[PDB]
Amino acid sequence: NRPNRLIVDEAINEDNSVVSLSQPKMDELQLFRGDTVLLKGKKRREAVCIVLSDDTCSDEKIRMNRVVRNNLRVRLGDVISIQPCPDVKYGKRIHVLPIDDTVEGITGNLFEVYLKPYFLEAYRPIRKGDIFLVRGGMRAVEFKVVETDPSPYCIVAPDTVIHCEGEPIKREDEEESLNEVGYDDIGGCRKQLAQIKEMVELPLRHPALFKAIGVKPPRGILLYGPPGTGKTLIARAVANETGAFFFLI
Amino acid sequence: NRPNRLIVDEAINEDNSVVSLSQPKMDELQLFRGDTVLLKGKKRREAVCIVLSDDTCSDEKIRMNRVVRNNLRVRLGDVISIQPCPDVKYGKRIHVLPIDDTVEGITGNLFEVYLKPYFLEAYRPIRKGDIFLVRGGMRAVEFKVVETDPSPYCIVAPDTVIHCEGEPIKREDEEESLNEVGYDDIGGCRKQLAQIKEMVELPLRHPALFKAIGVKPPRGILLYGPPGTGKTLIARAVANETGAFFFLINGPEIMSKLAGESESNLRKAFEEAEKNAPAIIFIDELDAIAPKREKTHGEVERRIVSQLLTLMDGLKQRAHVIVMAATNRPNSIDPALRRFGRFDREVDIGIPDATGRLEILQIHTKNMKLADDVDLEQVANETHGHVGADLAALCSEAALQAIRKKMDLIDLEDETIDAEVMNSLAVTMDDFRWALSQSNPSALRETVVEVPQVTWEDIGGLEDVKRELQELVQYPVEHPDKFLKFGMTPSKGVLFYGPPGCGKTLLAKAIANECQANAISIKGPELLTMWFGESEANVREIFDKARQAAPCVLFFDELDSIAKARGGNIGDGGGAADRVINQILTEMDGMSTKKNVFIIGATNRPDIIDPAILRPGRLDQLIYIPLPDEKSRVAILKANLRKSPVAKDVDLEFLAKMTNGFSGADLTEICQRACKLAIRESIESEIRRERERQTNPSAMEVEEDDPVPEIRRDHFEEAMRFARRSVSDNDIRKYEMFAQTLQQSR
Ligand SMILES: Nc1ncnc2c1ncn2[C@@H]1O[C@H](COP(=O)(O)OP(=O)(O)OP(=O)(O)O)[C@@H](O)[C@H]1O
Ligand SMILES: Nc1ncnc2c1ncn2[C@@H]1O[C@H](COP(=O)(O)OP(=O)(O)O)[C@@H](O)[C@H]1O
Ligand SMILES: Nc1ncnc2c1ncn2[C@@H]1O[C@H](COP(=O)(O)OP(=O)(O)O)[C@@H](O)[C@H]1O
Repeated sequence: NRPNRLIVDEAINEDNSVVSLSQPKMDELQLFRGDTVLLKGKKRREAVCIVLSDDTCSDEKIRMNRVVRNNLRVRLGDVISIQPCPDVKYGKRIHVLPIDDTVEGITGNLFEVYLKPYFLEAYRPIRKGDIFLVRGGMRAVEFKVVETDPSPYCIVAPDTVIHCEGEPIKREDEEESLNEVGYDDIGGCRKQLAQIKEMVELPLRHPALFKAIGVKPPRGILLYGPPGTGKTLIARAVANETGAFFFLI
Repeated sequence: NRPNRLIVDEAINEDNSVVSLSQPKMDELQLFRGDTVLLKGKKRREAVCIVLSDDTCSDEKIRMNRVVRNNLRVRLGDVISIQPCPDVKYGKRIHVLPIDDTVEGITGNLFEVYLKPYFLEAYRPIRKGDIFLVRGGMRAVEFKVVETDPSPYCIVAPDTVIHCEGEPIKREDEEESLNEVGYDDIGGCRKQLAQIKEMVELPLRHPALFKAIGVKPPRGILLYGPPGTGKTLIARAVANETGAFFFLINGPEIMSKLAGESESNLRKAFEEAEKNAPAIIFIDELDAIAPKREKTHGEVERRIVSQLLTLMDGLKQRAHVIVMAATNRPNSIDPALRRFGRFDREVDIGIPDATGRLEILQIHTKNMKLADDVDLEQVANETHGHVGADLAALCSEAALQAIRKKMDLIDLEDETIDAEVMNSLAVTMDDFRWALSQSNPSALRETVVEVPQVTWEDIGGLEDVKRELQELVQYPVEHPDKFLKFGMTPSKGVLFYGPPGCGKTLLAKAIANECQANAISIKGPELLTMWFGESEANVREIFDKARQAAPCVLFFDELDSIAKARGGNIGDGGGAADRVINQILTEMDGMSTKKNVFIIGATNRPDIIDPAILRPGRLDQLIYIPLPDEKSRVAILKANLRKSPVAKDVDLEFLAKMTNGFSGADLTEICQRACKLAIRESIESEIRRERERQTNPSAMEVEEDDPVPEIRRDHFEEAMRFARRSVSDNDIRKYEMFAQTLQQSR
């Protein structure tokens, strides 16, 4: 029922900095053309950037650059909460450095060979965590967050200073994406999983709600059984899916 | 001598601003129940309230609740004045304000829902400074009447306005809290609570009084029992209500730190308690600090034990601190701890009975909005193996299931949660059933110590046996003077022998219930467990539990179980004496008759038991429980069928006359058969009725009618065709010849 709760679907503009529109929806929003719209999804990672390079497709499904699925999302069928937040500050500039596929070949400055021809009159309305493709060549290389002089995201400008002293890395970021075990990874304990869910849903998903009442919560759980029955896996999946901070003692 | 002041006492009526008084002292003060009356209180206050006339309260003590005893700044053991107030006034606008942090985490004009019903029709005589309190929606919060448009004290009238505003103000330091635990929070240990009260009232409430005399106080209390039986709750409530400074010494907290650090912490705690005299030192999990001396492996643990011993001895020589301890078993702690002067009196907290479980459930549901179908009597009667905190977890599970059924399914995308939805939550019977069945581990597996619910009416026949047992049990304990007058020591044991199924167990339960005495039934499985495990020492603490529950009926069901496992009639080449039976004999010889702990033994094979247990002074009375005759069988059937609804067409006299030589438990098996056939008939009728009309697609076609709510004579006839003769006639002949050979033997 939430108006800005709408699916996201295929995208065709290979540049991630573009975010779609839906004129019937734009009338609902105040979506203005400029730097940024805050399109909010899962895990707090967003794809914030210039807007309105769409309305080619049908409505009820926002076109968002597929590269903002691995980030900000997982798969199709998801939903975006698009709400404008244009006119960001203009700090120094946003980091410039590649991550994986640039050490393979001539490196030079890692900015003025392949990436420079893209921060042109669209000076990176971004949000740290927006990952995309940008090159001056084979057209498949990532652009990741490394540094942060301004905490909030900004719109870069020339005359600034950048240091590509940083080195491209491994997929620490790709491994980070591959984590957070879930209930789909639990089998053979469906009744036990449901019991754990009904035990830990109220204390974790509703902390203030339970703080309002004066009932005693279940604060001790004894998962006992043969070794290798997924006890730590069950605990990790429950903590990750419910959002509770998991400490592996 | 100036009967204008009066003593304080607790209250059975919980409604605020209400009291109850002796009936004759209504003309003395010369005022009536409805007559609103003002009552004085120190620090220069007086609070007005309604009056009432009762009897249970003495002619010298008032009854009241913690709220007024808080605003009046007075505890029990004190005395105040009183005065009628026929000059009372109708309270106009008298502003109130939510005075606590409890206001935290809430929203809405809760004033309306909490107050308007609370004040409605109550004619609450209210004065300034009132700190009244009201409870709803899983929460309990109060208010203070800050303004009195007419001052100082007035009545409430429905017309009176409420401009309900203000910001939660800060309670001063003078007042206190009701969350602090009190005796109202203790259930299942009423006798134990009274014992603790009579132990700690003089040392704490009267420190200078006891300092005047030179008697030795009880400065060591050993609260032992199963974990979760409210030992720390009992200690906290006793310390808070009596005003003694409570220091929660935790065994893990003590010996969690370094050895020197642990000893320093113990010394600092004892010094602080001595400085805050009168104070209560409570040591839960004392076995952790103080294990058995032969068992404490680490030298650090022994050093900590000795440090605790020295600190408590220093309290004994020069202090005013009462030390309390909690442990699973009294023997688990060091025997040096229980030395005289250190831990003189040990209080067996034990387990709550059906009434105790009911009290605990009522305590835990006091602030819980629960429906009318809860029938906590039925829950408590069903609840077995749950002690204290087990029932607390049961109530918490029921509440959590109700919340997961309501919140997780109702308020998802509508709007943020407010107070209206949470205060509308209600706990149903299904939640309690689910908590009982699926989500409750019963931590109790040892012997039960409670007054059994089986009465004389639950037993059919055996009138002569009933009378003889009533004599042998009640007369020593109900008329001790008569026994002392004659030169005969009362008997402390009786043996029940006869065919199995005649109700020896019920005889013991009924004689325990008639005397209102706890019954500890040690069945044959327990005796065989002690025999096979080669642990005869368990009888020692069994008898200790029986003695601590005085008056108690120590029942030994199937006393011949060990003699039957170790061979039959003649058995092996060995004798009849057994190690567990021997320990029972030793304990009975060591048991004083005055301790009014009666030992009842049931033997289905009296000829195989050792005659040493039949020696005079232990089980000299051999009461024969004969196979029920016609009248006894009729009475047994009447007693059994009182629970199961049976149709009036049943003919109990005829059924008894068919059942020749049938035992009582065989008649209950007769109901098992017939009553179960009735249950199966009802179930099959229900399922066939469900299946028959599902084919017809009729929107309105319901021929609702109960198939049968009772048990007809057809079920009993089918049971007769199924159930057969009770026992072999040879066994009955053996019992009758044993009865004929009650003397001229050995
Ligand atoms: N019930 C299960 N369902 C799916 N995978 C399981 C299950 N139990 C164990 N595994 C898998 O076993 C692997 C190793 O087990 P893991 O390290 O999670 O410990 P664990 O099985 O929880 O151990 P323990 O029983 O000793 O606590 C993991 O890849 C985990 O996914
Ligand atoms: N007899 C009782 N009546 C009411 N509540 C109880 C009782 N026994 C235990 N509880 C509840 O159990 C909780 C913890 O029990 P606790 O006092 O720690 O038991 P123990 O002292 O035996 O360890 C307390 O919050 C208390 O409310
Ligand atoms: N005389 C009786 N009157 C009423 N009920 C009886 C009587 N005798 C036995 N019962 C009930 O029938 C069942 C069978 O009795 P049982 O316990 O075998 O007797 P005993 O304990 O003497 O062996 C018991 O559960 C008991 O509650």
